[PDB]
Amino acid sequence: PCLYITTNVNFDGVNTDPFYSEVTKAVASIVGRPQNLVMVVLKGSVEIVFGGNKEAAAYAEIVSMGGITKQVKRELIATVGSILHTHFSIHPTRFIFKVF
Amino acid sequence: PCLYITTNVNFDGVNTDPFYSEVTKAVASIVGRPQNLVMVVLKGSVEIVFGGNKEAAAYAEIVSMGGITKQVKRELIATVGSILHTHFSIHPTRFIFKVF
Amino acid sequence: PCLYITTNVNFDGVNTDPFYSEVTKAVASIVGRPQNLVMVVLKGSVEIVFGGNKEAAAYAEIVSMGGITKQVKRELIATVGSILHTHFSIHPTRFIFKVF
Repeated sequence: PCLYITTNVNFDGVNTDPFYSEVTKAVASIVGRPQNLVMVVLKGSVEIVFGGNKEAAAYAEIVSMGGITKQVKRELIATVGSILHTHFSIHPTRFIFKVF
Repeated sequence: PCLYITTNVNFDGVNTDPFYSEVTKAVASIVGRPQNLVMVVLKGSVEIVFGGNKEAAAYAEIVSMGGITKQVKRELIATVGSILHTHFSIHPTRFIFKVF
Repeated sequence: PCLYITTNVNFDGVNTDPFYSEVTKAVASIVGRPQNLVMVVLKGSVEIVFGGNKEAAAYAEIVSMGGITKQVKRELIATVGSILHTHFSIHPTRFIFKVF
């Protein structure tokens, strides 16, 4: 599974490894795959507009080589949204997550 | 709905707010959603090759949380392509738009 | 067809035209379209984590305006993965390729 994240947050001088560690373990647990086979692509400093302003926001897509369930989708959106919120102060209300 | 745009145009020192204002109102009107719930992700300065050259070009994807129609797809491609053309001189012949 | 490539490889001071030339001809031959109608979007210097490390890696998506076959998908993954390997030393084991 590949989690591709695009956000307007600037990661200059930010240690993103605490995030990668938590997200990769969390996604791996949710989808039921080994943590080493979760690819994370994190692209910051991309201009975003949402809600009529440029507050911290993110768009993410996850591509899983296999079907999933409604509950797995709910858990992914909730968990990734929380981890993004906890680490980068992207509020879940400004997080759009396509689950492919 | 999230409109994710990737282009080789350089937005250094460019006021993109006139574009965000027109595109968000236009997309909102076409898909029938409030303008504040249209996310726009605009990533410039990405190398693109098309038609054998590197002239101004763009790839875009729109993710709508609901079905649409053939006419809505036509209107989105025509309208977004025009707004990109008008504001950033990306010619619609060099605009590839995936409507998810 | 549009081939959108995201990688952690840094293309500063790299001539990417040898790559564009080979990939566009190879994709065009595989999918059966003129080489001038293959768009390539190559975005480097994007942080990626896979296999628990940040070695050279890439995520790619190809959007074809028409159906394809299992064999065409196999040929695209094998061929693009090889060209990325040959030119940018991205090993195919660290190449995730979504064929839409």
